[PDB]
Amino acid sequence: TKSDFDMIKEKEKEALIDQAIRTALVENEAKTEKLDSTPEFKAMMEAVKKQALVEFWAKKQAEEVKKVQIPEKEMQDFYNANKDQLFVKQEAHARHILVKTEDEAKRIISEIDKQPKAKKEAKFIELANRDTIDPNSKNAQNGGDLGKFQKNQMAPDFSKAAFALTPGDYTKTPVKTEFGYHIIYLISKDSPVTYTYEQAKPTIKGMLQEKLFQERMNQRIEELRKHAKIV
Amino acid sequence: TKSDFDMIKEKEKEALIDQAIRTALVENEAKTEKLDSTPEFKAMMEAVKKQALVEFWAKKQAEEVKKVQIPEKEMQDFYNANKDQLFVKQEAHARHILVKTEDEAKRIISEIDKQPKAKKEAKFIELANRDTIDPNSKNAQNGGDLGKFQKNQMAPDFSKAAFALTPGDYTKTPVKTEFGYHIIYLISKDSPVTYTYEQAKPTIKGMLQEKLFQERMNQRIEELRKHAKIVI
Ligand SMILES: O=C(O)c1cc2ccccc2[nH]1
Ligand SMILES: O=C(O)c1cc2ccccc2[nH]1
Repeated sequence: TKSDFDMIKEKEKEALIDQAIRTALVENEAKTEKLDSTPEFKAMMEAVKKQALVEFWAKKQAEEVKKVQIPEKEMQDFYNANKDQLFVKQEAHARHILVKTEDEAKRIISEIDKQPKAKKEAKFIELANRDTIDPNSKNAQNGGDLGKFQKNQMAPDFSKAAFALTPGDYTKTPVKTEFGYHIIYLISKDSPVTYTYEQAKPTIKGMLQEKLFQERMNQRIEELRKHAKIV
Repeated sequence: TKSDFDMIKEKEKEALIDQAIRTALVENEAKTEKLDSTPEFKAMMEAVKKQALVEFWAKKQAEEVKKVQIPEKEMQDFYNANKDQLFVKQEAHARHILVKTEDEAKRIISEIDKQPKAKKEAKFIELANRDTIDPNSKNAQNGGDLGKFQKNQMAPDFSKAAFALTPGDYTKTPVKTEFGYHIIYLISKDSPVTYTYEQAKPTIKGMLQEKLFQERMNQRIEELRKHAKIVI
């Protein structure tokens, strides 16, 4: 149906057409008022245009990369070289305590060292509630509990230390993070299980295509630079 | 600085200009490749422009509305007619049970009814883990626990019944909501405090200005309808 000039294509259908009509009426009025000729409007339209030109070009390059056949050896070599970083699933449960100075940390660790086995985690819980400067933990008073997490979910040096422990054990030397020094207690830790090559393969193809696509974009962009007047 | 013809408008800045340059290069190339001449691109631009026309029109109406001073008696009559519904602060802690059909709810309530008070809430908790159709509640298995909430956060019919209970008491007849039928147990409930007009003033003005802005859009749109050739 038609609102003045503009074209639009059960009983609910009518209500929809009513909304469409109202919208066309506002569009027409906005054009009549020349709101698309305000600088703000023009600026916004060109930002959108630039963004969309860049994204369509990207899609074009991606569609050309998706055509390239990735060799089996390249996916198997990627699997062998990156499985232990990318395809091992291992959930840990741990508590931590964060402090300002490596000395404070050392003293806390000393306070745990002297506990009987039965009282180790309780002591840790108490020291976390008393001394942590992790604001989340300090506020929750949950004994420095981090819940369950993967190695690729915490900062690398924290994750390494946590996963290197065996359950029931804590770090005997403080751990350096930018937030300060951590003492970590491991409650539990699953045995690592790696995804098999056949299970990782589609993911691997996608990661190698992503790699080709980014290299291709950077190659193309450098060719465009060498043929452009930049000042 | 300038990329071919295109124009661009200390170490973060360097990276910024570089990234901007790369983007201009891509924009120019996309133009060279005539990606802006495809049906898809023109369609997208047309949609974005239409949307933005409507938004700028609205924004304009809002800018004209914000100039209007809302009369004091309007805000005071708003306050007086709507204070007990909108401006009472009352925090509650309660447990609830949602069911599809009223009969299930009644059986559940009777199941609580046959319990001594000391085992009533444990019974409520079991019943909540078993028969609730709140998926959040069903998944947490926390006994229909809702934490703390204000009186203006729940469905009206929920809040009236939950807030009419005394602490430790539960609803003796199920409560009708669109999600089904409810049974409520009241753990805690603060004493109601109604906000003063002086405290309600800034929030109220924002509500009444909103009321006008929506009324003003409808008024104008209806006039726009009478001066247009609509054909169906
Ligand atoms: O900001 C903090 O307190 C904090 C950092 C951090 C890093 C890894 C694990 C736990 C953590 N907590
Ligand atoms: O959708 C639901 O299950 C649900 C409705 C509702 C109303 C008040 C309090 C809690 C509630 N939960």
